[PDB]
Amino acid sequence: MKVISFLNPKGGSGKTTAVINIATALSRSGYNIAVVDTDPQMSLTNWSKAGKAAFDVFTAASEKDVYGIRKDLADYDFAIVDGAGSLSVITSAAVMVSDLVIIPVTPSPLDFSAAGSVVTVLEAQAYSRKVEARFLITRKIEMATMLNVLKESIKDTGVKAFRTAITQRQVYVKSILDGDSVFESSDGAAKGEIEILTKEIVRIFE
Ligand SMILES: Nc1ncnc2c1ncn2[C@@H]1O[C@H](COP(=O)(O)OP(=O)(O)O)[C@@H](O)[C@H]1O
Ligand SMILES: [Mg+2]
Repeated sequence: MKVISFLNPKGGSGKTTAVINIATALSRSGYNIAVVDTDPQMSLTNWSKAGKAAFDVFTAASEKDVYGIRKDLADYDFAIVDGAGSLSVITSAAVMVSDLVIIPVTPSPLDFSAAGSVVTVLEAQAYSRKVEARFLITRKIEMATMLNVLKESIKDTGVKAFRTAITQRQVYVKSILDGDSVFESSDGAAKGEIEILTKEIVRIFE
């Protein structure tokens, strides 16, 4: 089993949106997926109350639930962790049990510092214990042609970003409100980037 966490204390960085759609993409590909919500607000948990998730959902009530992830979800192929809104104990717990940490970050030059705070935690571990990490660019508006500012900031951390960025689309907002994913919509563009993005994630473990 492999553990993937989507971490960034910054609210609205796209963690939950990414988790739902990527978890769905993985399930569609034949993987056995479990998603663990560690957010006190339980956005993902509530979303799953509609009962339309193509994967199993779990709600971490404390850091202890995150520690036992490798034992409790050993039967799954991937356990995907949806992050919280602060660099608390629950966040550190997520880092420690992860095989891969994905840092959703938008092109906002003012909000990059939040994503960088997660890198600081990751960079604290020894090389022999270093967790694999990637930036995932999210909420990128369609008219964006070249994000050199974001590129420089990312380059400065040393952590690589996925090639595929999650674009800003209302379908991402509507689907979650209906308790579904983009794979239940008619937006073929949204489904496309999520599919290619997922392939990149998989390739990391293959
Ligand atoms: N790719 C996107 N396209 C359009 N709106 C988005 C996108 N990602 C996030 N949002 C909007 O911003 C909110 C924050 O996303 P959410 O996944 O809950 O973030 P985190 O999980 O960062 O708090 C959503 O409820 C939605 O309104
Ligand atoms: Mg969230």
